[PDB]
Amino acid sequence: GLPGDLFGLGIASRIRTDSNSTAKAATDFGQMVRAAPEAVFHPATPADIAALVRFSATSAAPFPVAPRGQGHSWRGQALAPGGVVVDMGSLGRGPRINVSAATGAEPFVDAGGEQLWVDVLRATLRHGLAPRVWTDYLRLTVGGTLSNAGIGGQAFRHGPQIANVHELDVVTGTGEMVTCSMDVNSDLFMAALGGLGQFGVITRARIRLEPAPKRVRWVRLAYTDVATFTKDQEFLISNRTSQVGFDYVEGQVQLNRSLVEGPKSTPFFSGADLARLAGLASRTGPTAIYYIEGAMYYTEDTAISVDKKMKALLDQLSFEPGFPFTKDVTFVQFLDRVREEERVLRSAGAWEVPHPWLNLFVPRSRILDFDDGVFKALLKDANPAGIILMYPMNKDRWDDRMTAMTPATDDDDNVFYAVSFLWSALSADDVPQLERWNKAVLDFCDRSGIECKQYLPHYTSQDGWRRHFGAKWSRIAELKARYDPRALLSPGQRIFPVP
Ligand SMILES: *Cc1cc2c(cc1C)nc1c(=O)[nH]c(=O)nc-1n2C[C@H](O)[C@H](O)[C@H](O)COP(=O)(O)OP(=O)(O)OC[C@H]1O[C@@H](n2cnc3c(N)ncnc32)[C@H](O)[C@@H]1O
Ligand SMILES: COc1ccc(C(N)=O)c(NC(=O)Nc2cc(Cl)cc(Cl)c2)c1
Repeated sequence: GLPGDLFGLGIASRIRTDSNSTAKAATDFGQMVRAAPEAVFHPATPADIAALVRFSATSAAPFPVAPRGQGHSWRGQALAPGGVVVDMGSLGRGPRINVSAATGAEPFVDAGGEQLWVDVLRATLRHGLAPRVWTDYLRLTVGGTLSNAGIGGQAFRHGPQIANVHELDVVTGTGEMVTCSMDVNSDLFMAALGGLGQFGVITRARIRLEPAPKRVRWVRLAYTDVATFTKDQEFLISNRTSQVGFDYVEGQVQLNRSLVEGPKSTPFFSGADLARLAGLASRTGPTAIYYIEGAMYYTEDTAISVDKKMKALLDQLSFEPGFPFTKDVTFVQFLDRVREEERVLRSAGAWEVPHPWLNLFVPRSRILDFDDGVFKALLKDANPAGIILMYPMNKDRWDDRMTAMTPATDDDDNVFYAVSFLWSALSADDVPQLERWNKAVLDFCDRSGIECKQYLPHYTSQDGWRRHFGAKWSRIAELKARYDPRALLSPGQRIFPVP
């Protein structure tokens, strides 16, 4: 398949073509799309990636090049059939994380694009520092999350991970190695952030740091009314100057059947907690339960001072009386919480299964309309495995010059919701029902005039991508022609046909 001359290059020592190597890069976390590459490239350095891209870009028969982080995508975005998958992890041979915490300057961490957020955390904590914004799952690459946005419970306060980047090193689709920031090569910098790997491979990101907390008081608050739940989440993300507040705000939607016919316990909830929650979800007939998840960071504070701070905050809220659930953990245990959930799921054989996931950004003005059509109509009697996340964010912390898309509103409302259907098919036979629900959600939004934006989007036609990027589409197409003229990079995104 690949050109013969590729195997004569100095980088050919890092090209793996054995079935065992290529199979490891043929599927992703979704477990639905299978497309083996011709080879897997294991670069020792970012210059090796530039040499591979340059070879393809100057060849008679250009071939696709797709960087692969952890493969935590579910629609074949990291696959390169007919091409080469770049195993980014190879760049991590030796030391790839440098923390600059010298007195008389703003501290930062330089991390390879292949580096996992869990490894960045480990390195910065040794200096009493940490990045400000985290995804829920730390075994994701820096380059992988920055190519999307990187959202989590702190984004309402500091913006997505793409809003917490000083500069990048990018290997463009021509094989050029560019350093970019707000002040130098800003067109590439803004394009690459939420850019879905279309303009180049991120090989380095300089991440913003803040003093690290030591411990976290972590709560889940149960609500039976979506209007009360949303009013409280919006209150919690809207008093950011007040000393009484959470550092992290998320939420979860638990469908009635998912509680009643669910597990005996979870890593967060005991059997007794779950028995009480099932009672709450059926007191006046069957209801879903909406949980607010809040976390309060602290350092040297005594147990009794934290109790008082949490009480002052909880005392302002309207969750069901007697339904606060509290944990007190280290900062690392809090940020790495999903690793424990993964351990439990893998032991049950419920992790390495299909994940036909769907992530939406919904305008605040339509969130109760969304709830009515999706959770109260379409999914009221559904019992999907997995989780459903629901939480609001602030548009004022997102930079709309970056590629990443947020909902557009006529009244420029600052609040929008992230709604994530993270459902899993315990059996691959459950996939069609989940995909039918995904399409039904999108169809409901279309019929209702609810102008959502998919997050981690996937479209198989340029029409879908033109609607997704809206006002930014013309600039995106122009930057694409400049930075990846042959449309070699991450072709599994399906945004640009090969010219
Ligand atoms: C599986 C998963 C995903 C996830 C999450 C929890 C789990 C269990 N929690 C998230 C969260 O709380 N918030 C959030 O913003 N995203 C969350 N995700 C999604 C995840 O961030 C993304 O799927 C992202 O792509 C990270 O994935 P990863 O490192 O595994 O990358 P990939 O799957 O292999 O590739 C995805 C696309 O990006 C391109 N790519 C990969 N690395 C690079 C670099 N360095 N430069 C440029 N492009 C890159 C791939 O080619 C592909 O198109
Ligand atoms: C697949 O197993 C689990 C189990 C628990 C969670 C959690 N508590 O957030 C978890 N969380 C996520 O996957 N979060 C996440 C996943 C994506 Cl794709 C997007 C966004 Cl905004 C959030 C996943």
